[PDB]
Amino acid sequence: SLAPEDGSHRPAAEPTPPGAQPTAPGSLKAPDTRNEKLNSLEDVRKGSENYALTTNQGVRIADDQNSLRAGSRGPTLLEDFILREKITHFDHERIPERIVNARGSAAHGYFQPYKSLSDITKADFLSDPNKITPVFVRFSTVQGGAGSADTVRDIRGFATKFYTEEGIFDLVGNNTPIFFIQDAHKFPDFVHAVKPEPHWAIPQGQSAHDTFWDYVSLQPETLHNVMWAMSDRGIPRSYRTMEGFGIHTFRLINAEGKATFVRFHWKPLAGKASLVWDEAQKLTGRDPDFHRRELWEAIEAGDFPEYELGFQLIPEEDEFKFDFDLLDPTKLIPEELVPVQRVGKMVLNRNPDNFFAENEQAAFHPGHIVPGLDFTNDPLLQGRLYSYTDTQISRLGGPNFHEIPINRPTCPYHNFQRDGMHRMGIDTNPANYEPNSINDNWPRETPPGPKRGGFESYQERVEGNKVRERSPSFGEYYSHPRLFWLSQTPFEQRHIVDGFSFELSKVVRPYIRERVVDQLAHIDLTLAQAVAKNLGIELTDDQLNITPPPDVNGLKKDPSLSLYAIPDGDVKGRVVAILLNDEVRSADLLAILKALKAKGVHAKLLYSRMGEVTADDGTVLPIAATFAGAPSLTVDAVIVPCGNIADIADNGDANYYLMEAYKHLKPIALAGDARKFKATIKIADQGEEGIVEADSADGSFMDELLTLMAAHRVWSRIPKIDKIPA
Amino acid sequence: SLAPEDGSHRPAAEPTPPGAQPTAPGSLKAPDTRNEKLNSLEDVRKGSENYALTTNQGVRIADDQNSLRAGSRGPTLLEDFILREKITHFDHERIPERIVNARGSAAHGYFQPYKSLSDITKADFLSDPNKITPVFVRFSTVQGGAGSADTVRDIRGFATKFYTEEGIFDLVGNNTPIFFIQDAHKFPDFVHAVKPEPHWAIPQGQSAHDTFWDYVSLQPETLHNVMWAMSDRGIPRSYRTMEGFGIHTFRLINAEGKATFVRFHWKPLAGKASLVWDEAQKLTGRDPDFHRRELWEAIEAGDFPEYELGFQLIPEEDEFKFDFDLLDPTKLIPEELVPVQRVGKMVLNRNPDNFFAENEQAAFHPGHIVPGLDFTNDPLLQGRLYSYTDTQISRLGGPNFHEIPINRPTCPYHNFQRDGMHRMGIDTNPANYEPNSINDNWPRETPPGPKRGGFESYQERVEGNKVRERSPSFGEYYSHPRLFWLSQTPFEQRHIVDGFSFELSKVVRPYIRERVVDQLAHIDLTLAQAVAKNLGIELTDDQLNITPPPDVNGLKKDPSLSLYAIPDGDVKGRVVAILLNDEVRSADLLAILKALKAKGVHAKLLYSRMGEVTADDGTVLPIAATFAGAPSLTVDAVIVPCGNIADIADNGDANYYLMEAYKHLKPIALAGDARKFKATIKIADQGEEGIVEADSADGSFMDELLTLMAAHRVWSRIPKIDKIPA
Ligand code: HEM
Ligand code: HEM
Repeated sequence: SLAPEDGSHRPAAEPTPPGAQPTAPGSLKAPDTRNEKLNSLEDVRKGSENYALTTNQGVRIADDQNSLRAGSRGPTLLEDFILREKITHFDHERIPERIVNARGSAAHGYFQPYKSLSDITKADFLSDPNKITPVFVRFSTVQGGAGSADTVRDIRGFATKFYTEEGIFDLVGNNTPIFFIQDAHKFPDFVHAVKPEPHWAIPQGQSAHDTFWDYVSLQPETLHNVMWAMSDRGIPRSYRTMEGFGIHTFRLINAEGKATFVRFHWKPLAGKASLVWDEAQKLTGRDPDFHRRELWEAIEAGDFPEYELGFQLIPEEDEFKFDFDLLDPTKLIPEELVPVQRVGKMVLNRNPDNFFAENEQAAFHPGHIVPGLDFTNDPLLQGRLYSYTDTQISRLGGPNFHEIPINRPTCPYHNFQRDGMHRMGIDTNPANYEPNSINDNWPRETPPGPKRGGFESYQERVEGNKVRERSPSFGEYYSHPRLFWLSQTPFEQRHIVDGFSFELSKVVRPYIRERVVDQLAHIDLTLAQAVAKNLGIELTDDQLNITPPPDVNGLKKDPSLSLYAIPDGDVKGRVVAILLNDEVRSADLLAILKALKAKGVHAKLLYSRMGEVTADDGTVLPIAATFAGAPSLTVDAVIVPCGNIADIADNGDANYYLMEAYKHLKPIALAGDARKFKATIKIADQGEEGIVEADSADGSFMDELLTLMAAHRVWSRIPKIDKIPA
Repeated sequence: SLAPEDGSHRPAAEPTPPGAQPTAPGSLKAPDTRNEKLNSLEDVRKGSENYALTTNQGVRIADDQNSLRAGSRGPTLLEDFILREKITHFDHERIPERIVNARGSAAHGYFQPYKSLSDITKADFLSDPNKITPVFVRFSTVQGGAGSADTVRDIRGFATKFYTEEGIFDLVGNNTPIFFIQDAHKFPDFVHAVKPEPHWAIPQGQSAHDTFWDYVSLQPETLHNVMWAMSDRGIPRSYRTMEGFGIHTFRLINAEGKATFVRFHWKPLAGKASLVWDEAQKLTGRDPDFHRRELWEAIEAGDFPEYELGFQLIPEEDEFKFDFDLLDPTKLIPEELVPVQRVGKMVLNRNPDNFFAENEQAAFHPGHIVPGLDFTNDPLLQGRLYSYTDTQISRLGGPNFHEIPINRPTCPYHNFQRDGMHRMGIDTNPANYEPNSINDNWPRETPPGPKRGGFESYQERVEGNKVRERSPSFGEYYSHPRLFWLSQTPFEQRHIVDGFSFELSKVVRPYIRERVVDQLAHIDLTLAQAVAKNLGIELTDDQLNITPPPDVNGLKKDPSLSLYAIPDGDVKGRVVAILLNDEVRSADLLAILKALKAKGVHAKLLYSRMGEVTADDGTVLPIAATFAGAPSLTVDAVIVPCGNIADIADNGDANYYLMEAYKHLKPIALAGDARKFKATIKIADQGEEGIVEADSADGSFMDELLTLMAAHRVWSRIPKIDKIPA
């Protein structure tokens, strides 16, 4: 029952490209990657090699293949304590998944600021460019269960736990800069509406159903984040290629006591990139684990996800200077009005060891702040402060969830709290209360001050009556949707129109569709008309005369709201499919791989069967996957080298592979006789931008391909794809 | 007054076809469909129309849109108890999902036996053909989470709770007649191997990964159920079109105390029908809820799932008369050797009201037997008896899960058990122990007898030493795999080969694929060579010389092991896509739609946009979905009527619709100018079997199409689908 002779069961503990080795727990793949938090988990890491198999009480097991029975065909005996312990632990494996964001993928890394921020905040983790803060990040979808698919259309969660020297700070954000609703009291309404409908629990991972669009049509506050969801923001290529936002306005407090309003941003250093809808939806079927896999593999390859932290900063005296309320989380602050100041860089550089222990049990909370940070009255933030504490007690089984290893602070913690289910800490303090004399009052309160001080809330002025009332300043719902719409490129606008049209086609009750279209007519007539036409709906004269909402503080657009208007492409860590034949021209392949390797782009070698093929020069080429097994959905570009093209010329899967990649706007490159495939994608002989072609794969061919890949997708091909049957 | 004035928000309370009306809770869709269990749930059903919104304490709420704050832009106040109750209930909505079979879809129904089985069992529910037993049935996949996809390749669970007059009997079976392992002590091993891998929690809903095939390769007892899983059995078309089996040998006990060995069968009255792999995998992307949806809609349409319960019965004296052990759950009993005796009929005729409350909380247990039934020493069954009790106490929150409405017996239950979390029953008995005099010893024990007697175990002789030892009678692993293989049609054998080949290609460590292939060579050389060829592996001369395993009691095949070898087609409840154009020939459509209606086959009218088109004669045709919105994966056949074909002839989606349906072996029917689509699928001029074509949709056009549909798929097409890039 043993390992192969050749040690091929065990992956190399060295960075390797996706597919080259079986993936492995982080501490075994990258044992020399350390930080303070990863080190501190060492008390609970358990190995296995050379150890005897035992019960949980330490008793060695002789026979782990059989129950104890009276004779070998007899009844199982109740005294089999080994069987019952093993079955009981199995029987009790599951815990409640998260009520939202149950589907998520996490990794370890570190953060450091570029320069001390002491002028605007006394937060210790921002005080020194050479003081490094361990982090654990979990990225997530929102709607679906923990076993749902990665590449659904949904908002994404982006939660970062900072293990600072002055306490855990969790920054619990999303990949769009606003939320659907204004006041936390409506959260259960909204989430019930987007989640599977309660009679039949359908659909998973999708807003494309009646109840979501019903709530939307009756709650126009939702429309801004709905625009972002229906755009390609809702289908990121990778967690590495999306933006992050805290959404709410928070405060920074400096040593002088000055408060500055702040909104938090993460910039992906790999650039912004999203799938297209047909590709994203098909990919939930071909690989429901695509984003989880891609994140794990990037870290195993050395393509560490990196993000830049950035702050939009607004002085206290400028609180009311915009035509939107800063405390309204359905409103974004355009970068054109308030730029993002770069603050520091976060690098995710190691995977967990056990997904359940570290990812499933991690607990983040936006209420987890530190001195130098504070809240505001944002009525959605205010309610979140209550919710995460409450849900985690039942999800994680009691109030000692901070003792679960992943959640533990790395800085000191001491207090008079005691007991609770699964209490780990054995307190020796003779006192469990303060004030006490019997322990000289330790642990003691600490006055606030410039560093290492106790937490004190900023003394904000509160004046008003106890009311359940939405601020009048929050009652404007169309101008930000329209700013977003106007800031998208034409192809991005088309994909938005296609998102609304596809989703509303799945709404069974037609008046719900009509009411949503009426809401679109309040944002932009061109958008409303394009959706209406796809739905066979005709706008009335009144609808055509709805006056468009005002510009946002004179802005007619802000290109930072577009994924693509401003190029920010980075090809490192992207992947190319190379479609092999049984007599590959080894000169083509040499040049291809050399150029890819120079830019940090990975390759997957594909064929019509598994095993190996032999190139013209005797080189044996191992096959990663079949054309069916690793579809074009899972790669960024396709390259077909010369060789014996007749081997694959009439293979349906190989032809379809090119048709699918072509449809989904990916760069394709064809060398030598592979150019015969130009017929399948049915498109000229002078060639076309987006298809690289040459007698062979030279320097120039690869440079062209690599340039297209830096632009992510071939948008100019869009008019050509409605004709292809794929 | 948010409801539309025309009342179109509310589905009609009468049977309607899939897509015609919004779906609804069962008691609102079908209020007149009643049984004793459904009636008994009336005490906990809660309505809503005309009632005030309240807290859970009954306090009316005035403003469910806002939190209580100090000023309309101020902080939220801790005194907002309305907000806190609503968010707390929300925060605590989730419970742990089931450890296996977390993904499942359920319905209410009723069972009746065909005749009294008093001669072989004193079970009350089988005593009288006029005795109706309410049932609740849940069908499930096994590996994936509750939010994973339906049409994965997996075993399916088929669990039936019989609410009998002498106790709940749960028949907790699968859709194949054997299990992967022999002894319950290995269940955590096997389940851990198939489930997502522990470092990264990948893959969901798939056995296509290293750990599963590592375990299979080291445990040849698994091979028989592995053959079933790799066959089209692993991908059923519908829960309505798969077989059910209790797997284990149990006993029936009659009034005279005679024991008869029994294995339980469910026969689907709708026939056996499965998907093909590329279809199944893509459908997990296009509609991960396809089986759940299909079940619910069948019941809403009146296409009630019906199954015939059947027994294979073996006299006690015949225990040792087979080449295989009756207590070995990796062995099936061939129907050629022991026929299934028809026992009664089960009809599922009403959906749940609330999925969580009825489906998610339902608890089934194979240990829930009734007098007239008993267990055997099958060492897998023996361990199951321990596990379900134990898991349900954590899953459902305590020992009073039998008081959760869906789980309650409809017969009396009284005993001395008290307390426990969530105790609903208020016991008035002065006594909580027996024997007692202070309540005259009530409730009292009941002697066993012919009817209404207490449970007494059959007095089976036990003789042996206490051993953890597998019976040598269980040590044979290849003959049942071979009998299965040899019983499959040539196309089924091909789909088995492709299943192994596809799955093994995703195993990253090659030696593992090699080891599986070796195991295949012990089953059947043709099978092993064909998988080997697809994996680029050459068998050794030793491998080529392995002698096949013996026949199973002289049988070299049993056709009842095939899905298709014996026609059992049933078209009622199936569905056809009809591809519209903007001037449909209304005569073809009247004939098409009435032909389908007469046989109970549903239609979905499809186009390039939503809304309406107008037929040649002015008939308005309402559009159900777009070509991309409702892909050929979701239908059984496709019909293209004549009209203005030019409207859709260049539509890539409309052409691809036919390609996809063609590839997946579905019947396609083309009327008049729709025959121009023959070129998209490469159909010869003189036609081919599996494509119905005529000048018009009259005469025998619809009969021929319906004949194809009764045979499910056009298997003869398999060699043709190899070209076609789809
Ligand atoms: C700006 C709007 C919000 C954002 C950006 C957001 C973000 C997130 C994220 C990223 C997670 C997952 C953390 C993880 O990976 O474990 C999460 C979980 C959760 N959120 Fe929020 N959220 C928002 C609004 C709300 C509201 C209004 C409430 C309720 C008042 C709420 C309650 C919850 C709950 C109960 C969890 C599960 C936490 C756990 O089980 O540990 N969220 N949220
Ligand atoms: C012939 C073999 C088996 C069959 C046919 C089978 C069938 C099933 C089915 C259909 C379910 C889902 C019931 C539902 O819909 O809620 C289930 C659940 C479950 N099974 Fe089995 N099973 C088998 C073997 C085992 C074994 C050997 C064990 C452990 C010793 C086991 C432990 C469990 C557990 C813990 C659950 C979850 C039950 C709950 O949470 O209510 N099963 N089984």
